Amino acid sequence: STGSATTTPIDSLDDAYITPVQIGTPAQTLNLDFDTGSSDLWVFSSETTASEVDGQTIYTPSKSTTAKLLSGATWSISYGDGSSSSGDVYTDTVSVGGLTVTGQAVESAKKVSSSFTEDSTIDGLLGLAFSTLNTVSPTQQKTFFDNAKASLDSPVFTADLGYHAPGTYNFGFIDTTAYTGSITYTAVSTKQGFWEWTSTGYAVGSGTFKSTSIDGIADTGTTLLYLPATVVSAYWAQVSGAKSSSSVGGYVFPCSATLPSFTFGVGSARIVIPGDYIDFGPISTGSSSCFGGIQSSAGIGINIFGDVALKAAFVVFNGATTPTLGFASK
Ligand SMILES: O=C(NC1CCCCC1)N[C@H]1[C@H](O)[C@@H](N2CCCCC2)[C@@H]2OC[C@H]1O2
Repeated sequence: STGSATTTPIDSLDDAYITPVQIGTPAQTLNLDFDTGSSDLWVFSSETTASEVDGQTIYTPSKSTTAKLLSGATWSISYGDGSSSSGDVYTDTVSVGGLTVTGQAVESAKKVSSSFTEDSTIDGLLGLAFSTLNTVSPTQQKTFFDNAKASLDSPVFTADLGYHAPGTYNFGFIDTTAYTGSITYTAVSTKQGFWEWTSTGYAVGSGTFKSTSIDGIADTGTTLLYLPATVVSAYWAQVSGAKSSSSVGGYVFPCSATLPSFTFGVGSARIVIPGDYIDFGPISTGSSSCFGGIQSSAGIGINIFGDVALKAAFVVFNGATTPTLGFASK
């Protein structure tokens, strides 16, 4: 089997991407944020505190004939941005782009933090990191991918995120028309539960490539690219007037600037992030200070190849017995 679903930016900045997901019978379609940096499939629901729901589409398990309470199971998750959610768990049929999993753990939110409530466009998350990070207790649950794996033509999924445009998630096959050149594969460590890999270095604009190992995670659920303070300083030093602002919470730059590209290494290969991909617009409406798409990971504990990096590539998440990650230009 295979599946293929279009993923769509939630706003003009590509802050995140939503992908329609069918849950239950008859199908209830929710727009979920596919996140290769977490491992819970959770949704706004009929059980979510009413004051915490504002415009989201909810899953109502009582209206699904295939829904079954996973008795005693609860979940609770916090994300790096400080947001959180928690609740109880049903199993139900979940389909993505024509690919169906029966008995998928669907984590129903009883509570969500304010950031989720405030974002009407995201109805939940669909985790695609390793199931060892799944928060369901007392019986940890498998991701959608993990459940689908054995049925797939090939035990892979691909992320092809668009710049200011829709893209695609495929399950079970590699679309050889979706990228240019070849796919370079690189080792993954699953020890932290992430698609963790080591970039071979970087360049800023037309500058010389610096060979240096940068360990980090491929994380579709993170908007920006978070890298060591040395690397980020070298990048923003090439933009006149750019500076790190503690009041704003990162590097900002004059909206009148032309940003240089940023290149990262995947083995001997190179992925080039165009300058424009690094512009996240005015810090507040009408401001001439713009927020940078490359930020320091210093206060995080891990480097994060988020959407800014990933959207520049066609990315293969290879879930074979020894997982690996593939990157191609496109
Ligand atoms: O918290 C992170 N990542 C951390 C960011 C800081 C540095 C460490 C990693 N990812 C989350 C993301 O911000 C959320 N958000 C939704 C609305 C706008 C788009 C993003 C979304 O919900 C959970 C997940 O995706």
